[PDB]
Amino acid sequence: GCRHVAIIMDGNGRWAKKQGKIRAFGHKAGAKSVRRAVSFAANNGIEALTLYAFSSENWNRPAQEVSALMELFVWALDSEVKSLHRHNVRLRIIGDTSRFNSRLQERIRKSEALTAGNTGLTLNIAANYGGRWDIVQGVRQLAEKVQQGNLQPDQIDEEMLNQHVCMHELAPVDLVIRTGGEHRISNFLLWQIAYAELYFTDVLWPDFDEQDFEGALNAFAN
Amino acid sequence: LPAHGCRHVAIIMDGNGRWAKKQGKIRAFGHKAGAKSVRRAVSFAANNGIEALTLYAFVSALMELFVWALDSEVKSLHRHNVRLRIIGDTSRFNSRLQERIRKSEALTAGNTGLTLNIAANYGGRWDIVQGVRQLAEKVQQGNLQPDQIDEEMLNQHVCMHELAPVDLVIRTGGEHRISNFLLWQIAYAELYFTDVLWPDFDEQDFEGALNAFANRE
Ligand SMILES: Cc1ccc(Oc2cccc(NC(=O)c3cc([N+](=O)[O-])ccc3C(=O)O)c2)cc1C
Ligand SMILES: Cc1ccc(Oc2cccc(NC(=O)c3cc([N+](=O)[O-])ccc3C(=O)O)c2)cc1C
Ligand SMILES: Cc1ccc(Oc2cccc(NC(=O)c3cc([N+](=O)[O-])ccc3C(=O)O)c2)cc1C
Ligand SMILES: Cc1ccc(Oc2cccc(NC(=O)c3cc([N+](=O)[O-])ccc3C(=O)O)c2)cc1C
Repeated sequence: GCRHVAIIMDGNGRWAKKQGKIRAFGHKAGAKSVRRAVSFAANNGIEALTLYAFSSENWNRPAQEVSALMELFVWALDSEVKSLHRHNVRLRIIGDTSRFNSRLQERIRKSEALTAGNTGLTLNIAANYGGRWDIVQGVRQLAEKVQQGNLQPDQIDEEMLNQHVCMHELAPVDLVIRTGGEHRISNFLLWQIAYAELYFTDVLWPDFDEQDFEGALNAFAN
Repeated sequence: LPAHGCRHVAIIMDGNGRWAKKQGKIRAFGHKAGAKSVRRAVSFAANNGIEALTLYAFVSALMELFVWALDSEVKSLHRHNVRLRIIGDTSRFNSRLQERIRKSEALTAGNTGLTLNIAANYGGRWDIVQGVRQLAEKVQQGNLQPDQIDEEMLNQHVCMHELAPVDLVIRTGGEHRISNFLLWQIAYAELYFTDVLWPDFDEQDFEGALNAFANRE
C-alpha cells in the first residue's frame, strides 16, 4: 500500500563530527545515502519519493560560498540525471528556484524536461521548499484568479487549493521518514501530510540503509 | 516562562474506544473515562503555567455528549479561570446550538487563566481554506494585492494566530499521524506520540511529555 514516501534527511553534520571529519565529508556520505534510497525505492515499486535536505546551518555562509553550493547542487543533478533517465525516473525539483541565476535555472529545467516523459519513480528534490511557502504559492495563484474576476472567493475549497499546491498530480504522501533524531516536520510538507504516517528514527542520514527503509515501510503497513 | 518551556500544547486524544473494548465495555464508558481525562489534563495545564491547550478528538454519540455536558462543563471551567473557545466549522451546528457555544465563550472570555481551545468539526485543511477565503474576499474588494500575500499574512488568518505558537503536539493511542488536526500551526512543533490510551493519560504522562519537550528543545 505505500505509494509515496517523503524523507527529511537529517544527520550528515553530526555524522561527520562523530567521524572527526569536516562537514563536507558528511555530505559526500549523505549523497551516497541519497543514491541508495532512490535505488531502493525504484527497485521496490514506490511511485514517488520526495527528499528534503535543508538545514540553515549549511547555508549560513558568505555569499561566495552560497553561490558555490548552488553550482554544486546543479552539478550533482547534472551528474546523476543520465542514470536516472536510463532507469525511467522522472526528476522534479520542488521549491522556490527563483534565487538561482538564469544559467543554473536553465540547467535544472533541462534535467526535468529530459526525464518528464518517464513513467517509473517520480523523484522530487526540495530546493528552497517550505510547506508554508508551497501553500502561499497556491493562494497567490487563486488570488490572481479572483482579481481577474475568474473565481469567486466562495468557490475556493480544499480540492481547489489542493490542485494548486506541489505534487497534486502524484499519489498522496503515505509516509514521512525523518532521520537524525528530531521529532519535527520543520516546515517540510504540511498540506500534503494530513493523513501520512510519521516515522522518526535516530539513525543519521548517511547510515540510513535499505534495512532502515524497510522498517519504515513496515510501520506504515502496521 | 515555565521551566518546561511550553506555552501552547495541542493533544490528539485517541484511545477511548480501545480503552472501553479492552475491558469488555461499550463505547460510552470510554467516552466518560475520556471526559474525566480531559478535565484532568485541563486542570494540569492550568496549574503548570501552560498558556493555551488545544484538544482534538472531534461522532454522533460524542455530539450528543457535547450538547448535554456543555453547561456543567463550562461552569467548572469558569470556576477554574479558564477561557474557552471552540475552533472549527460550527456553522454546521443549528442556530440554537451555535447560540449556546456562543454563550459559553462569552461567559469565559474575560478569564485570565488557561485558554482552552476545543476543536470541533475542525480540520487543518479547512482552517487553511477559511483563511484563504478571507484573503480572497479582500482581494475581490480591491483591498489586497495578490503579490502582498505572504506567509505572515496567511498566518494572521488561521485559527489561533493570536495565541502563542504551538510548541508541542501530543498524540495518545499509539497511532503516528496528525489526522488533519493542525497543519499550518505545527510547522515547527515538537511531535510526541505515546501508546498510552487517552483515558489512562494522567498528570505524570503529561509531565513526561513536557519534560521530554524541555530536554529535546
Ligand atoms: C551533492 C550533495 C551532497 C549533500 C547535500 O546536502 C544534503 C544531502 C542529504 C542530507 C542533508 N541533510 C542535512 O544537511 C541536514 C538536514 C536537516 N534537515 O533537513 O532538517 C537537518 C540537519 C542536517 C545536517 O546534517 O546538519 C544534506 C546536497 C548535495 C547537492
Ligand atoms: C544525487 C543527489 C545527491 C544529493 C542530493 O542532495 C539533495 C537532496 C534533496 C534536496 C537537496 N537540496 C539542496 O541541496 C538545496 C540546494 C539549493 N541550492 O543549490 O540553492 C537550495 C536549497 C536546497 C535545499 O532546500 O535543501 C539536495 C540530491 C541528489 C539528486
Ligand atoms: C467538547 C468535547 C471536548 C473534549 C472531548 O474529548 C473526548 C472525550 C471522550 C472521547 C473523545 N474522543 C473519542 O472517543 C474518539 C473520537 C474519535 N473520532 O472523532 O474518530 C475517534 C477515536 C476516539 C477514541 O478515542 O477512540 C474525546 C469530547 C468533546 C465532545
Ligand atoms: C471541557 C469539556 C467540555 C465538554 C465535554 O463533553 C463531554 C464529552 C464526552 C463525555 C462527557 N461526559 C460523559 O461522558 C459522562 C456521561 C455520563 N453518563 O451519560 O452516565 C455520566 C458522567 C459523565 C462525565 O462524568 O463526564 C462530556 C467534556 C469536557 C471535559
